[PDB]
Amino acid sequence: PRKIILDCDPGIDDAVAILLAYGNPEIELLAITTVVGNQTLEKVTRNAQLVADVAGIVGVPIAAGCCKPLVRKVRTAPQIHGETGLGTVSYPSEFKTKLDKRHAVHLIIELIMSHEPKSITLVPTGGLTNIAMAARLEPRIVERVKEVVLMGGSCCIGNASPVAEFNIFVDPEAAHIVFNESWDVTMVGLDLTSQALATPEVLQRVKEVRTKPADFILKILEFYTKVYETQRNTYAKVHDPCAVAYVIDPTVMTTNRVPVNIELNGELTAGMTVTDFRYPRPEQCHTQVASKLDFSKYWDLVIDALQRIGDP
Amino acid sequence: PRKIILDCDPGIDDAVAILLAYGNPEIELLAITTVVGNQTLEKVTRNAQLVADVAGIVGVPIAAGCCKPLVRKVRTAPQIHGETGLGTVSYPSEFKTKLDKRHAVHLIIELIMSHEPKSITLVPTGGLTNIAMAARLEPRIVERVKEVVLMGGSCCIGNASPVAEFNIFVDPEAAHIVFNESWDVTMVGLDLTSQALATPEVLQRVKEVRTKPADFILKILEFYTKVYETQRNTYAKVHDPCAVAYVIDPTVMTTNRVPVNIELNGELTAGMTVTDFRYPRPEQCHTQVASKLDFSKYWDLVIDALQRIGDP
Amino acid sequence: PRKIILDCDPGIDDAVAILLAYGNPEIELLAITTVVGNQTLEKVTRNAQLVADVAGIVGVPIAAGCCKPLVRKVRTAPQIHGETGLGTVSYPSEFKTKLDKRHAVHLIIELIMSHEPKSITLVPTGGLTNIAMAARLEPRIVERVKEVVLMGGSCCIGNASPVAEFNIFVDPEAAHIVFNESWDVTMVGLDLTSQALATPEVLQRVKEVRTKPADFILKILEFYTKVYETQRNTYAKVHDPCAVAYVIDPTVMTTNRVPVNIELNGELTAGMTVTDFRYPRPEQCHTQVASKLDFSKYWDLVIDALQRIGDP
Amino acid sequence: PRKIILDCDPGIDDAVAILLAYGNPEIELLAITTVVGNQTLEKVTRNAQLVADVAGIVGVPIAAGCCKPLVRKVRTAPQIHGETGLGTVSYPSEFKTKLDKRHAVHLIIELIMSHEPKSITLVPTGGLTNIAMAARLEPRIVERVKEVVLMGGSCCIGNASPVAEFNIFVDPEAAHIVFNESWDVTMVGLDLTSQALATPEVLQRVKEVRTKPADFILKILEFYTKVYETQRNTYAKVHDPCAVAYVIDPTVMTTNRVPVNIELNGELTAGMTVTDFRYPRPEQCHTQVASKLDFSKYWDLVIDALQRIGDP
Ligand SMILES: OC[C@H]1O[C@@H](O)[C@H](O)[C@@H]1O
Ligand SMILES: OC[C@H]1O[C@@H](O)[C@H](O)[C@@H]1O
Ligand SMILES: OC[C@H]1O[C@@H](O)[C@H](O)[C@@H]1O
Ligand SMILES: OC[C@H]1O[C@@H](O)[C@H](O)[C@@H]1O
Ligand SMILES: [Ca+2]
Ligand SMILES: [Ca+2]
Ligand SMILES: [Ca+2]
Ligand SMILES: [Ca+2]
Repeated sequence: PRKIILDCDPGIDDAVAILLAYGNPEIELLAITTVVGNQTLEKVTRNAQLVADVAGIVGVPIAAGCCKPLVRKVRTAPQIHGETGLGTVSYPSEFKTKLDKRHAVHLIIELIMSHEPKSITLVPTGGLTNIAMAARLEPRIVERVKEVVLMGGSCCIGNASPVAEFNIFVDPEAAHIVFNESWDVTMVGLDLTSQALATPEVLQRVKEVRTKPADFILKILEFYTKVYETQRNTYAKVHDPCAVAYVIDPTVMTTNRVPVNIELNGELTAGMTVTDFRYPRPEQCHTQVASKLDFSKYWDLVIDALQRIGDP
Repeated sequence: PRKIILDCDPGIDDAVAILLAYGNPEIELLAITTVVGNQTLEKVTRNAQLVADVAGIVGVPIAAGCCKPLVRKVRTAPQIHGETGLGTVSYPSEFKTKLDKRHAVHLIIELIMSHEPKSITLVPTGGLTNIAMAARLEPRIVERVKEVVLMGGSCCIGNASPVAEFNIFVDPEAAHIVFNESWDVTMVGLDLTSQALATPEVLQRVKEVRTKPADFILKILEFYTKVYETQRNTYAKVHDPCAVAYVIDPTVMTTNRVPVNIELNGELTAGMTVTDFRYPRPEQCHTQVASKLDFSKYWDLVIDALQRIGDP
Repeated sequence: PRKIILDCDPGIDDAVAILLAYGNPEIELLAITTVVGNQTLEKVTRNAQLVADVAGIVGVPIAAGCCKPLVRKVRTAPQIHGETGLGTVSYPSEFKTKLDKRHAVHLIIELIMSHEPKSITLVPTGGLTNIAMAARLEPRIVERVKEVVLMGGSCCIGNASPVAEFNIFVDPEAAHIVFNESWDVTMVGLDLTSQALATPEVLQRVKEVRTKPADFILKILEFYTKVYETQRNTYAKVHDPCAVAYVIDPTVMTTNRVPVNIELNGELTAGMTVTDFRYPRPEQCHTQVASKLDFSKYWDLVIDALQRIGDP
Repeated sequence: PRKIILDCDPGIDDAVAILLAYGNPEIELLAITTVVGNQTLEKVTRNAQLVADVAGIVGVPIAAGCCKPLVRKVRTAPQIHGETGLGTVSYPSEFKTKLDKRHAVHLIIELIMSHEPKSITLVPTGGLTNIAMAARLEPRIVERVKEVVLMGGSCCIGNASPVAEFNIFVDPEAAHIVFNESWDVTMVGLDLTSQALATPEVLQRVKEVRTKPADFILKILEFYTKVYETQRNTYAKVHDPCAVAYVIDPTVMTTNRVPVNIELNGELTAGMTVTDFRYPRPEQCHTQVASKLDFSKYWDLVIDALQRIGDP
């Protein structure tokens, strides 16, 4: 199995990504680390604990990371994930899954420096603040990581701005750090995740798993669906598990190696992932961008993970 | 017929656009105005005169405009259009078509203020310097123009930069002026013109027109083809007549009304046409962007214009 | 005498500059051209006509120029010059001084191309829009002008922003055009004009000229004084005649030749005149920046001009 | 005495600042932390060890921090501090002063969280990378610090660029983090430190201390002098001890409370400390900028520290 660290900001689709990573046997989930983004750090961390309580995730540390972007002001997304960050779910008075005492940045560094070289894939699905901080605090992690597979970016059409995707937009400086390090980066951007639609058939399949964790996922996906239908005129785009799915089986999506850099100073374009598709593409390009999704394979992976989790 | 002013920087595809505008009976070509861009102003103006000499264009003033962009340094494209701006053609010792004494900006203003309101379409196919200058020198032209239909811009993939198209890139400030005036603007960008391919069948049809102007077009298109095949790994994209074709018959391409603005200060993205496709689109949007080309109709229009010009 | 074109946006200190240029025998005032800035173009043009009516200026064309900056939105300064642009003065039902039929940009070009080379100094005391437009529409004026002496800019402390001075701030693109042309430019910036204080002794000297034009100047300077005392905690800074004064007698101020460029894209610094005082200064630098004012000589020039105008 | 952490990049004037902090009895020097800047991190850290060996500094941890700026590329200053970072001094085969095992960022956080609140002043005299990293990794340090007194910035004239000072220029993002946190910041910028001249009388006083550490300081100051005389046409500006001197005795310099922010995106002005001196100044402004130096008091403090260190 592939060892990963899942760095996230749950977040309704982050929650699905946690359960895909936990339920799929090709993934060894070493840690869930949280970052400010969809909601404040306090809220997304509580949300990660709720997901772990729901699915019975034991032995996987949950560590809270950065509560602010590197440079820019905090921006949250309650219009998409709700004031709580998980729609209309309710919370227990106390969580079974306790928080790790280590800052996420410290846990990321410790895991990378103590595991064998080239064995851990970083899977960020929120802003890149923790990843950037870790890379600058312990530069030896950059060559030691297997690769980075992140949900974020967009070649053309944004969501947080006309041209920028939310995870990059909320911390462009951190994204610039990650994309300009020498490690291999796979950008699973909106071009790809716009295809990860929670169609009625998908929601029906989740309902038919017939477990409490699947009921939980269906509940938050039904909230997420109403927001996307109302605010965006589409079915809900379940972005973040696409990054975990690539690690499970890269044939779940096509990719193209192209140069990618992060715009920091544009008036209209700050937070854009600027991609260069012009001919010729440079050789030994360390960045690749995802393009076409195997829709059936993707949702089969999500459903299979929910089936394997069962009713803990 | 629709009256137009064709503002251009010939330029191999500009030359095709001149002949489409001249040969098609739905266009009343009022003037050919030139601007620095593909080559220096002196060269592109001589090239416009050569095209007029080749096709026997009489009674249409050719006026030279701005020799520098508004703010940024002159950038030419000899790697695409040759050191002369028209590939390997030869020039007569003297042109039959003489240059108008008026600066292009003055001719544009004079034509718009003397013709009936809402009767003239501006068709820019180079940098937007002359159009911007005219709008600022005589602001009354903005409401008097029928509309602006320009070749330029790109929603996603650029040519002059990863994300910017040449005509916008060479004078972003002038583009910002044009796109932020109240007149209707149709942006016939690279998304559209990347489909205007000079395939072998197209070049064969040009050869079979069997006229000296068609031979001229075939010659410059064969140069243009070798440059695109070598530098870009595609057939040649014959961009500029797409803007004239829209004026002839808007059903030759689909369009979408979306907000468009011009990035001026990005490190990576200066010169980008930033388009906002997010839902919901604003009402009464004064900009629209072209999307899908009717390939057969487009090339039929070009071939028909060459047939109608005949051998003058 | 030195021929000048005074390009301005009256504007209380512009009005003083008009009368200094008109009254001083070392200046041959060829034209008053107006630009949007302190107020709308309509208002500052009416204000120029009022100044000409008050002082009996005959045979000097007043031509209205650009009503918008090149790229950025119109910004006016009614908090400094009043809703009318001249404080609380009243206007006649009809002006004696009629407006020239030519756009200011056309008049500037015509004057420069018809007078002997190197004989006319351009003296801008508003935004640089007209000057930039003229330079781009007829590039031959750049080498034909004697030099440009402008009121604008600041090495350190701004007024319109922390670091930018108003005339540059309201059209940074036009300033960038002017400062990057090859002509000699003298920047009479806030470092200098902050010393041009209308102290009680100065206002007393204006009162003692005992003419109707001096009464007019005293009236607008008393408004200007109340605004500066209230909003800025200083006496009024009478900036614009400093540029005319340099043309009369360059020993009225010290200058330093240093590179100067215009910031266009900074979030905080757009509109800054970026000056490079670091050692070593380049040779044959075409820009110089004013530093120390001969306070007594400056106000003696203003008072002498008012005395020479007398009561027309 | 005032507890400080001296964060620095020795650096010839940093070396003087270390000895002022060590020798003056009003300072309790808790740590010397190093950052990339004047030279690579490896070199400036070795240089800090050499200074500690020369002056016999025991019981003060030296901890190496960040080897790269947050976002931008490494920039060093061998033209000012030499290829080694300390001019032409020689190095022992082994240092007596050993390096702390903790990263500087970890040591800064540990010291602030373990000492009483509001007892430690941070004194950065290099790029602000470590300070910014510490503030983001443990946000509780921001309210716990007494204040930040840094050498960096400039109101008007820069050194690394026309308008930017080196320490801000080499990591503008880190500076933006520091200046936009709620802690009190005193900016001891070039306006102030340009007055800290190593005149012949100053160098003579250093020579007359007649100790090996003073000989060391004289040697590096003589190199520093030759660089400033040759490259800058001034005596050497000994910047960094000015920040320590303010902590010893704030009356050694005047200050003004004014808003200060950091320009990140300007083409010409990135790295500028943008100061707002316009009237009125906001109340309870958390930033102040140094202005006039008590030259005699400043150099008396430096000489007295060298005398107190003696010959260890
Ligand atoms: O732009 C998509 C990203 O933004 C969030 O709303 C989602 O969790 C996802 O990571
Ligand atoms: O980017 C396409 C544009 O650039 C030029 O090379 C062509 O003439 C066309 O107008
Ligand atoms: O910044 C000074 C400039 O701004 C205007 O208010 C004055 O007329 C002057 O030209
Ligand atoms: O700009 C002055 C700063 O730059 C360095 O050269 C000095 O050590 C000082 O900290
Ligand atoms: Ca997420
Ligand atoms: Ca063209
Ligand atoms: Ca003015
Ligand atoms: Ca230093």
